[PDB]
Amino acid sequence: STPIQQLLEHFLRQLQRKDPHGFFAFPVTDAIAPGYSMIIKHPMDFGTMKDKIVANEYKSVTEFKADFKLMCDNAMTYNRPDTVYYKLAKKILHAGFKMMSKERLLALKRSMS
Ligand SMILES: Cc1cc(=O)n(C)c2cc(N3CCCCC3=O)ccc12
Repeated sequence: STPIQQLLEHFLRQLQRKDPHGFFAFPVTDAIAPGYSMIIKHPMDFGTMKDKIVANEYKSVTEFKADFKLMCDNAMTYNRPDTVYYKLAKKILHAGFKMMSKERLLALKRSMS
């Protein structure tokens, strides 16, 4: 397991600790979410992000963050604002973007010299 993959698995673990109920752990199916696959044409979830890390498909933290943003944005698109899904997506988006902020990654870069 390479250096980049370790870093990504670390970010991924900290994000998933924000979702104790595993709402975002796996893909949303039309059977639990009517109309989901028509409303959300670019689905994403933490399981898929795990798989992509395992398959070494991420070239950068930017790419991992884009997937995480996608996941959150989907939940805020599909679900009404009074729902647990919308609220948790909104909270975790902002928290995960602080965690993986440009300035924090610069700090990390510094330390990796
Ligand atoms: C209805 C619905 C909307 C939504 O945005 N999300 C993220 C959902 C997620 C679930 N899932 C999918 C598998 C992980 C466990 C879970 O609660 C189940 C239902 C939903």
